[PDB]
Formats: sequence, structure tokens, C-alpha cells
Amino acid sequence: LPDSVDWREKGCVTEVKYQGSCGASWAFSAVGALEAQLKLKTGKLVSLSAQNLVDCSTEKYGNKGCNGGFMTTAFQYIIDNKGIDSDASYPYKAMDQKCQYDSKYRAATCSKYTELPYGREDVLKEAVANKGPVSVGVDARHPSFFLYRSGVYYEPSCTQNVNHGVLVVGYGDLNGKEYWLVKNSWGHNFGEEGYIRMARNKGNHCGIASFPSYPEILQ
Ligand SMILES: Cn1c(=O)n(C2CCN(CCCn3nc(-c4ccc(C(F)(F)F)cc4)c4c3CCN(C(=O)c3cnc[nH]3)C4)CC2)c2ccccc21
Repeated sequence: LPDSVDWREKGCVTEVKYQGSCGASWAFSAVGALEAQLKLKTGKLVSLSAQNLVDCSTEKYGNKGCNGGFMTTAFQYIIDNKGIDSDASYPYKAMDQKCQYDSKYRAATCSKYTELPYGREDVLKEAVANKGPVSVGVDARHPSFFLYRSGVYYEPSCTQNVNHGVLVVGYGDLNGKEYWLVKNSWGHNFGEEGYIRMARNKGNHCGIASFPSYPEILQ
């Protein structure tokens, strides 16, 4: 297994997004993970629609749009819906709306998804190295998280009760500190150009490896 990866370097990560007041971090984590698989499969990097997930992957998938939801069930919707629209065709509005999915603008598809075992940072590392970026949840309910600007994030009072969806797009070590490279959905002004490096191999720090999952686009 490699010592560092960074999927941005293989043009598999889209630009950082800005969720704003709507609690759709889950949807941004989901589309992030699938964007990468679409690139690998097709060579084309296209931002997929979070608003589509918010509007259409709803109570039938255990989701509540701007009030929260899960990546796993988002991935199921895309399997069930037999498609997801492009961001360009179904733009993010940071509010709940009627479902406006149109298969004419389908930009990707999803065949299956996998969940990783809880708390297994060795397994998460393997998946990130061998499969692509991985959707995870983190415990982001801490002032130090919102105020993070750079370096390797470590919060002594972090828990493994995750509440905020993000994308693991790499890992590495910086000056002795092992980290995971995490794309967030708070725009470019957050952290390191929209990214946060987070403590790795520090006992499932902030629950980063509590609920990982990733999609696959077959055939
Ligand atoms: C109607 N209907 C549902 O309801 N389902 C459920 C939706 C998700 N469930 C829970 C998954 C586990 N699970 N997933 C998160 C989770 C994942 C990601 C995020 C975020 F998006 F923010 F990233 C937030 C929470 C948390 C947990 C358990 C407790 N949690 C912890 O963090 C924790 C565990 N040990 C210490 N702490 C939160 C299982 C089924 C349905 C599934 C199919 C069809 C219809 C369905």
C-alpha cells in the first residue's frame, strides 16, 4: 500500500462546494464519491447534483433533505432511480424543493455501494488507495473544527458520534503527523482551500472511520 495518496492529483475531485444553511453535507459527500468513479470509468470529471439527492432521496431513504440524511441511502436512490443528474442541469439551491429529476440530463449511474467496518483505519486506507475517494461522516460539532485553518486537525474532546458528511480524497504524513485528506463542503475559505487534514491512526479520531462507504459504477 502507498504511503500517500491524493486523488485531486489524478483529476478525480471536483471543485469544493458550499452547502451554506442547508444541512446537505451527506449529499455532498455522496456526489463526491461518485464523481470520482465516473472520472475513473469515463475520463470525464462532472459535478453531480446534490440538490437532486436533497429533493428526491427523501423519507423513503431515511433522509430529511436540509435536515440531514445519509450517504449510503443516497447511493441506493441513485441505483433505484437508475440515474443522477449533473449539477449543471440541477443546480444546488440550499433549500428543500419538489423532486425535479429528468433522465434526459442524467450524468451518472450507480451499480452498487460498499460499507466499511466501523473504526478500521487500516481498512479505510486500503479502500482509499485501491478504490478511490470514500464518503465518511465526522464529528464536526466543536468550535475548533469551524475555526480550523491549516495543519493536522486534532481535537481532544472529539467523539465517534458523527454528524457531518465529508469526502476522504487521500492520506499522508506531514512532519510525523499521519493524516487523512478530507474535502469539506464549506467552500474555499474553510481550512486549506476547502480541505481539512485530520489525525489518522489516533483511535478513530472524530469517527472518520465510523461509517465509510463508497459507490461503484460497473460495466
Ligand atoms: C427509513 N430508513 C432508515 O432510517 N434507514 C437507515 C439509514 C441509516 N441508518 C444508520 C446507519 C448507521 N449510522 N450512520 C450514521 C451517520 C452516517 C453519516 C452521517 C453524515 F451524513 F453526517 F455524514 C451521519 C450519521 C450514524 C449511524 C448510527 C449512529 N451514528 C454514529 O455516528 C455513531 C455510531 N457509533 C457512535 N456514533 C450516526 C441505517 C438504516 C434506511 C435504510 C434503507 C431504507 C430505508 C431506511
